Amino acid sequence: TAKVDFLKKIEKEIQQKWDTERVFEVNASNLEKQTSKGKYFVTFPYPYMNGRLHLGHTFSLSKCEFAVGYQRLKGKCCLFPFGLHCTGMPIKACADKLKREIELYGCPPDFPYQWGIMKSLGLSDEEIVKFSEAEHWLDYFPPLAIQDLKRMGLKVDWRRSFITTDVNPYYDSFVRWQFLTLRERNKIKFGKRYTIYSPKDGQPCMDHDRQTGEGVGPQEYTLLKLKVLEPYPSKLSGLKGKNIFLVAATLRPETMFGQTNCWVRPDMKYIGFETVNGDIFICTQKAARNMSYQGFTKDNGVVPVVKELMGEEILGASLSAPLTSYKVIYVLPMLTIKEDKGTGVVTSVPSDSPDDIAALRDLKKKQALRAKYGIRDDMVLPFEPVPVIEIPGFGNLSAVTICDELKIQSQNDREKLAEAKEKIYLKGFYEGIMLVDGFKGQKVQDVKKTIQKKMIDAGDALIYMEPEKQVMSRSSDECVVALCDQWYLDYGEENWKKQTSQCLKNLETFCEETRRNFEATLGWLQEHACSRTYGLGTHLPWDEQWLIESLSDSTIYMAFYTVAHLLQGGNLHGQAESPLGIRPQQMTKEVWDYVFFKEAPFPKTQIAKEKLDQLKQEFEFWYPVDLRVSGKDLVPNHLSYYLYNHVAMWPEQSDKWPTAVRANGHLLLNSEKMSKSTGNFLTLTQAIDKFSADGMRLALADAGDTVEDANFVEAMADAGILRLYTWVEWVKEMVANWDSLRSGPASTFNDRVFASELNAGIIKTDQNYEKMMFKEALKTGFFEFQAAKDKYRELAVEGMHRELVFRFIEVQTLLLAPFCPHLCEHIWTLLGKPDSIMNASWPVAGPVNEVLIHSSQYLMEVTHDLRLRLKNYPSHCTIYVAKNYPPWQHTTLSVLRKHFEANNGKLPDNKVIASELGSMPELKKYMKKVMPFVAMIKENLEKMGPRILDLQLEFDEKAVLMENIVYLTNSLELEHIEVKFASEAEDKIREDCCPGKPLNVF
Ligand SMILES: CC(C)C[C@H](N)C(=O)O
Ligand SMILES: CC(C)C[C@H](N)C(=O)O
Repeated sequence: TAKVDFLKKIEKEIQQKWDTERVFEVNASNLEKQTSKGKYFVTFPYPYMNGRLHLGHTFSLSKCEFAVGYQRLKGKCCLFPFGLHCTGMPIKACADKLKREIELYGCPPDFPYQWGIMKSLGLSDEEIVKFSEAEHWLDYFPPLAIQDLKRMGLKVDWRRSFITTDVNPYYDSFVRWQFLTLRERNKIKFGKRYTIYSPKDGQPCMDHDRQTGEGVGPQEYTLLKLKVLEPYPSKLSGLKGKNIFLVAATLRPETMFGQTNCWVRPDMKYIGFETVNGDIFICTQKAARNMSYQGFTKDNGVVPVVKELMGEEILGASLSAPLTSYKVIYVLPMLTIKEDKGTGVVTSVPSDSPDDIAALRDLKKKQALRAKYGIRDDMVLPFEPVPVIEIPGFGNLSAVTICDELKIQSQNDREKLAEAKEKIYLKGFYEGIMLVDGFKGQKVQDVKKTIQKKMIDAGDALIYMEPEKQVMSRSSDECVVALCDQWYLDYGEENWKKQTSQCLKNLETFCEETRRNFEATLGWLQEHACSRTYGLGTHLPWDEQWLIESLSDSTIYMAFYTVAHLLQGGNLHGQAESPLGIRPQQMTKEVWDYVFFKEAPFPKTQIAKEKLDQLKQEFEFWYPVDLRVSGKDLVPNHLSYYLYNHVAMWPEQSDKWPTAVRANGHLLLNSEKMSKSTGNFLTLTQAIDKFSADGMRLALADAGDTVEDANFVEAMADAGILRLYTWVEWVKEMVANWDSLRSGPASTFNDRVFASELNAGIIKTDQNYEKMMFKEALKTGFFEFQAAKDKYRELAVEGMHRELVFRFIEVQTLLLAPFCPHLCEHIWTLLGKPDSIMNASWPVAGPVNEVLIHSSQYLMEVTHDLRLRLKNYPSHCTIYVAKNYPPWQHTTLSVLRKHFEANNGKLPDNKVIASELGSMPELKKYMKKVMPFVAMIKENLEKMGPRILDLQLEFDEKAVLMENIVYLTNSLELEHIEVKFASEAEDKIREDCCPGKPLNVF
C-alpha cells in the first residue's frame, strides 16, 4: 500500500520541479522563430465552477492530455490551455437553493440533499453559508480546480486561464466584442418567440440549465374549442353567462371531421379558467400554466382560475364541436389518457385513431359502461366512426379495418394499442385521402396546413405550444412561452446554415456516427434563445437589462487563450497587473477586429503598436483550433454553437474553422453510472488521493477510447500502481547489477526476437498513438512490453544482454511518459539522463524482421492453445509435431499451389473440389481429410495472408519450441514438456497432424 504513496511523493516532487521550472509555458514569440514542424492546439470544454471536478471531466479530457504528452514527443508545439466557465445560472442555482433552504429553516435545516453536501464537503458549518451569494462561489472554486491540475500535472501554460462572467473584465471585453461583431453581421435579431421557458426564472431556460431533456423543444398542436351546450353538468353552476369551450389537442386536424365525441379521463383533476378576451377554458394546469406564459391570458403568464373538478363531473353535457357532421356530440371517458401530454382532453377520431374505436366499442358492449357516467339512449350508440380519410390498403374506416383484423376488441390492450396508433400513423399522412365535400381526392399532406388555418380564421381554432416531454430547470417544470421579448440568435439562416454544414464536412469527426448526430441536429437547429435576465454572466453590450446565457458566451472563447497570458497573465478574475500593460478600458471593439481579424485595420489606439502585433502574432500562430474534445452530450448543443460562431466572424477565413473534434461516452465507475445520488462517484481531488494521479491516469487511458460508454474500474487502477512499482524497482535493480550483464555482442537468438519484438512494439505503439485510441495503444506499449521483457528475461539464461536491456527501458520509459509523466521523469532522471523528460523525442524504431515475430505470435497461439485442452484432463506432456508432407498432404498443397499461382486472387469451384480432390488415386482413402481440410485453406488463410499454402513455412516449429519450454513450463504450470517428431508418436498423430495444429497427448 505504500506503493500509492511513493508515487504520491515524487508526483508532487517532480511537479514542484516542473512548475518552478515552468516547462509548459509555450510562448509564440520565442517558439515561432524556431521553424519546427507545425503547431498542436488542444482545447477543452471548460467546465463550470459549480463544483469540484469529477472523473467524467477527467476522462472527457484525458484523450487530449495524453495526446499532447505524445504530440510533443514528436516535435510538434503544444498549446493545451484551460478555461473556466462561470456564466450560466447553475452556480446561481445550487446556492440559491442554499439561500432559501437556509432562509425558512434554521441554520442548518431540520428534517424530516443541497446544504448537506456543502457541509458533507466538510466545511466547519460557518463558512458554508457565505456561498448563498454567488460571488464567493467564484472566489473559491477556480482555485480548487487549478490546484487539482497542478497536482494531476497537466501540460498547460498557466498564464492563460481566466473567468467568464462579468467578474473578469477582460474576457467580458472579449465577449462584448464578439457580440458587437455578431450584431454587425445581422446574425443576431430581436423577436417575440416560442421558447422553452422557466416560469420561476423569468427567462427562457433552454439547454445547460435543465435537469431533464437536454435536447428538448416545444411541440405544436392544434387546439379546438368545444362549445359546451347547456345543460351544463352539476358543478358548472354559477357561470351562467359566458361562452365556455372544452379545449383539446389533435395533431391530425385533417381528421377532426371525424369527430364523434370528446375524451377525458374520469379520475384526472381538471381546471377551467377565462382567457384574456373572456371565454372559458377547461384543461389541466400543466396545460393552463402553459397557455398563460403564451399571452393567452390577460396579463402574460397568469392563470385566471374559476373552478376545479375531475372528468367524472364532466362526462355528459353535449359538446358542439367544429368541423364535424356530429355537432351534438358528447364527452366520453378514456381511462388510457397520457396524463401529461396534451390538454387533459383528447379528440374522438375513430376513423383514423384506433384507441377510439376500442374506446367506442367497449362503451357499446357492457352496460357496465353504457350508462357509466350519464350515458343515455343517444350517448354512444348512434355515434359511429366517420369516413373522412381513405387509405388504399384498408378503407375509409382505416383505424377500424386494421383493429378489426388484428382484433384489438378488448380496451385493456395497451401494448396492442402501441400496435394501433402506430398503424394509421404517418402512412395515413399521404396514402390517406380526404373525402369531404371540398377536398375529394386531395392529398391529406398538401391540405394539412389549410384545413387547420380555415379553422383559425373561423375563430373556432387557435394554436397550442407544449413541452415535447417535460423539463426541470433545477425546479419548476417548464413551458413553451410566447416570450413577449427575447434577443435571440439566428441559426435558422439559409446561407449561414449551409456555409456551416460545410464547416462540418471539413472538420474531422472521429467516427461515422458523430457526423450523423451533427447532421440530424443541424438540420434541426433553428434560432436560439440566448439572453437571460437573472443568474450570472456577462451583460449584453447595448441592452444591459440582458445577461448572456452560458451556451452562447462560450463559443469563440478559444482565441482568448491565445492572448490570455498577456491580457491577464494568471489572475482569473482579471484584476492583477496585465503583463503587457493594457487597460481593460482600452480594448475597443476594433482593436479586437485588429488582433483577431487579420486584414482589419490598425485602429487609432492609445496603446503603442508593439503589443498590438504581438498579441495578434500569438493568435495568428496558434489558431486554428486543432482538436477539442468533450462528452457526447455537448454534441447537439455546445460543440454545435461552437461551429456556427467560428464561421460567423470568419465567414471568409477557411483556415481558422475548427478542424477536428472528439466525443467519448460517459464514464462508469466499476461498470455502473456515476451520479452522487448513487455512491458511485469520485471527485478528481480524491481519485488522485487514492490512486496517485499517474495511477489514475492509467485507468483512464484504459477507460476505453471509443465513443461508446467507456468504463473506469478501481481495481485495475490498483493493479496499475503495482505493475508500476514492480517496474521502478526492477529498473532500479537492473542498473545495480550492471556487473551482471553480458559483455561482447548482442547476437543470440532470444535476443533478436525480443529486439525485433521491441521495434515491432514501438511502431504498433506508434500507430495507435497517432490515432488517439489510447486503450489499444496502452495494450501495445505496456502489457506487450512487460510480457516480452519478462519472457526475454525468461529465455536469456546466459543473462539478459544489457544493450538490449537498456534501449528497451529507454523506449518504454518513453512510450509510457505520455501516460504517466512524473514516474517516467523519475525513471529518466533515475537513469541519470540530463534534461527533464518532456525534452525528449520519439525513439527510433529500429529495423524489424517480422518473420521473427511470426514465430512469436505462433508460440503465443500454442501457449493459448494448450491452456485449453487441459480443462478436462495432469502434469506431463509430449508433443508430436508431425514429421513431414504426407503423400496425401504435400499433394493437396502441391495441386492447390499450382492453381493458385495461375488464377489472380480468386479460387476454384466448391464442387470443382469434389472433381479434383475426388479424381485422385493419390486420394483414394484420405480425401476425407483433404476436403474437411480444404476448408483449412478457406478459413485460416486470411488469418495471415498467402502463408499456409507457400509450402516451405519459414520457421522450424519443432525448434522454436524446445527453446520456449522454459517460459512454456510457465504459462501452463506443467513441470516438463518434451517434443517428439511424430516419428516415435502413436501414428494416430504421425500421418494426422497438420503443421500449424501440433497435437499433444498426456
Ligand atoms: C463550455 C461549457 C458549455 C462546458 C460545460 N459546462 C462542461 O461542464 O463541460
Ligand atoms: C396524439 C393525440 C393528441 C391526437 C391524435 N389525433 C389522436 O388520435 O387522438
